[PDB]
Amino acid sequence: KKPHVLVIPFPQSGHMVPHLDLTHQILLRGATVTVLVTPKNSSYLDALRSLHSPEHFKTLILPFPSHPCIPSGVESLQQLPLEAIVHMFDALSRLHDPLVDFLSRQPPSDLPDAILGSSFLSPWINKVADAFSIKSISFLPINAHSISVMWAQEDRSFFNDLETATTESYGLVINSFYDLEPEFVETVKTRFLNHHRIWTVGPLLPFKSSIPPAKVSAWLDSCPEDNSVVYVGFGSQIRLTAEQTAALAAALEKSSVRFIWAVPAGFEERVKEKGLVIRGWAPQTMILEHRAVGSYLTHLGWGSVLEGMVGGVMLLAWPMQADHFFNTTLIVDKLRAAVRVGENRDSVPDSDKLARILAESAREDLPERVTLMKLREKAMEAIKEGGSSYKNLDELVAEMCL
Ligand SMILES: O=c1c(O)c(-c2ccc(O)c(O)c2)oc2cc(O)cc(O)c12
Repeated sequence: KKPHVLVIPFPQSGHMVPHLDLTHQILLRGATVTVLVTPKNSSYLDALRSLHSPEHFKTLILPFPSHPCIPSGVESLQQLPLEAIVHMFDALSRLHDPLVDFLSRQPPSDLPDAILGSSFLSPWINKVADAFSIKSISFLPINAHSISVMWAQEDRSFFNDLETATTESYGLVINSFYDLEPEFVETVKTRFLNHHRIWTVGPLLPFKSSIPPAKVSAWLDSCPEDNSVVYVGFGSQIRLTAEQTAALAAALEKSSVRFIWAVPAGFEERVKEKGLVIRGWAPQTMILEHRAVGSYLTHLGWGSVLEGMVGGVMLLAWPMQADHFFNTTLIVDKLRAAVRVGENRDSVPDSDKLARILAESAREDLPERVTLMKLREKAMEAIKEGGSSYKNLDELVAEMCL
């Protein structure tokens, strides 16, 4: 009654983390999965390997194809700039043969009932899925507003093939909920999916280095009032530059509000202690869920959009690349549930007035937050039982057996 799924995550945070958050839901619903990864991408699957026994959860590690345009020993896009994705595509394209090989050396009672790979790797995964007559289901961590804008592009490339392949797969899973953007879910379903199969599953919630995760919780607890502090983070993988940061550090100081800000390193005077600074990894989910945070200053990634939404925080947009502008269009303009605080991928706001209206989001009852809360109620209803996404998780597992 339960399927065997072969998942193929795309090696970058934005794709990788929700992709695995999805494989948890597949397994929670009784499936057994095999995750194909590359040697240094194995750490990702550590937590998932713990929560599920070796009978139901299996790992297929293949050596990363060597590439002249990737520096040696790099296997994910955390490290390269975003413009270097097209070589990560060709590199992993070469993973095709070993997968084909591995699957052929298999008894047909071990061959999976469906492949759940990233849509970015659909071009060759779809070629595998056909050869072995397995259903290819694609995964994207972006909302359907972005997909509808992207697929409708006339010049799509170098993204064209993955968009065509995604359009030709069995169906497509995305990390959104239906009531948020039904117009665009149906756009994609009718206009860009040959078999009109689309599963909305979000918000894919996650399951459970410079400053420990516990000492930061004591810090936050040491702050009433509730929603006092602003969390400022652009994380993996968009990095800043030294002139831009001094504009932000200046904007942060003039505001006189408590903050946290995860990343000389810059600025040179850390010493004004209403806000804390974390080098490297930070426990974002726990920070944002915490009562004391009321605002997120984010590049407006979709994963951050849903994190911030679930965490019930004021969303301050500074879109820079990838889908950030599609999200800005949807969430700030079309939905008036955020507020745009930086213009451009290389914008600088004048620190002084940026400090002004960021502090005005320590009010914090700006009607942006009230708009986003009603959005969150609908997202929560979406994932709890009977909701669009929940029911979609069920039908997706159900359909892989077919
Ligand atoms: O929509 C996306 C997009 O346009 C690009 C992109 C943008 C500018 C470039 O110069 C480039 O090479 C790629 O990347 C992405 C990477 C993701 O993980 C998700 C996305 O949705 C996009």
